[PDB]
Amino acid sequence: AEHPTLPIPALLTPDAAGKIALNVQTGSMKWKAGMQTPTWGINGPLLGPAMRLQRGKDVAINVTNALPEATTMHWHGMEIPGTSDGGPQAVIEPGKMWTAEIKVDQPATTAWFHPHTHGLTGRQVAMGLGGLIIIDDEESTKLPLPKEWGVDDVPVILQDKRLDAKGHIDYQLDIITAAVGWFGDMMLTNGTVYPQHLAPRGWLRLRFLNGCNARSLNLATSDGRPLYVVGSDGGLLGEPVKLTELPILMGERFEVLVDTRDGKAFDIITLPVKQMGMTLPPFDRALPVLHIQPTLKSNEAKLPDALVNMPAVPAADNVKTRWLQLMMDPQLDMMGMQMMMQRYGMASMAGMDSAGYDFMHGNKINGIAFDMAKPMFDVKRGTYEKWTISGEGDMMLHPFHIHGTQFRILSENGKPPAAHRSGWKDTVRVEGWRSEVLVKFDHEAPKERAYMAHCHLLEHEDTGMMMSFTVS
Ligand SMILES: [Cu+2]
Ligand SMILES: [Cu+2]
Repeated sequence: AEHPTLPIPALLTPDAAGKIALNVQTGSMKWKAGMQTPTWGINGPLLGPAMRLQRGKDVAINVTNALPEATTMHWHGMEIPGTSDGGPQAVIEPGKMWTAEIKVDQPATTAWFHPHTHGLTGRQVAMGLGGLIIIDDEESTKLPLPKEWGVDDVPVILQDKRLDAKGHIDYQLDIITAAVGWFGDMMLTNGTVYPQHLAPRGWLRLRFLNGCNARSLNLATSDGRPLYVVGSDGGLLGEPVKLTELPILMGERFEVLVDTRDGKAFDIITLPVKQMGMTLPPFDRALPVLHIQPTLKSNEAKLPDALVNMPAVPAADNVKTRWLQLMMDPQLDMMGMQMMMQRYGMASMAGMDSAGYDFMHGNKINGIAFDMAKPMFDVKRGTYEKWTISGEGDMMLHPFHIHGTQFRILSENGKPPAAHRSGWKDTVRVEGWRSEVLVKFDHEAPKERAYMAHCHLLEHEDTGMMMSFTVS
């Protein structure tokens, strides 16, 4: 067999009482011969279950902390009130249980969940915490898309990790990772190195998630067969997008369709990206992350000409704007790259080049390294706003994530959004230039449980590149 079977997260629907029980517990995985790596998982030794929720239905998620240290649980992509998201203002202490009441009110999507612990988000995600949120609505159900979970509707969580000599997860929040992020030399696909999936002939639906702390990926097929993007971060697109290459940022989700009709086996590969620290082996060349082997069986699934009603971007005439300036300390930034170059070689650079030595507060937004006690502003609920997030005077990649909403990108790093990226998204690329998004917060977030907006390169977020804001 050699290629191990791609693990499928257990589907988890709400019980009769309308509740979902999540147990954040310790475990272990086997990735290197000899030693077993100590890991953390939700309802298991690594990653988590796929919570399937129906639009309109209420649910109370009961997160119990079976870990030696405190953790939190962000429902990434959920249009919910701040009083239900749980971040640094809703800490789940060891041995205790935290409840999150959610009333699903958003299109059918592949959303996800992960810890959002103050200054430890990168560490806890690297440790193996994470999981999926499958939202179903009426409009999507009518479509002839693959629906058989784990057979033709398959989740693909792509994460990179690095192990030490003692077979432990080598996580660091040091001078290097504060600048370029935590990258590894091992490529996990649902926690498995190069898995294999047996799919029926016809159409294969892959719910992709870039669960890397800092690594951006560029998905493609081994034989050059196109990938049909049908869904983005917060819902299906208006119509599918035919692509040969699909770049995916940290915390992004792309639902794609692949033609398995010919029955030929092929690989889902990741192409080397132009990002600092990410060009080292095994990522220096095209890397197969998932082997697809078509079975003799078939499905009646088809690629629809039109998916769902995609509203037009409203012309927000005199809406409030917000300038969010991401900032990095050059003195620390330079030391990080010098240390990266020394430890990993010149290849690390990927062909590239008000202060303090406060590495834990080196990265900021609008001059401030995340102050939980001071939200930047208050937004009126149900109003449109035009937010510009800038990354000038800094060459790093910043996938900007915004809590409690799904937005439409107006400008992505200068140029307009790509075909697939013009739908509903909660993450926007900010790399060396400025981006503009059209946001609207339909749910409140008080000072006590405020929303956040941060860079999804977890190490930048843990070193201060995060801001909070209220909605009322
Ligand atoms: Cu997230
Ligand atoms: Cu960043």
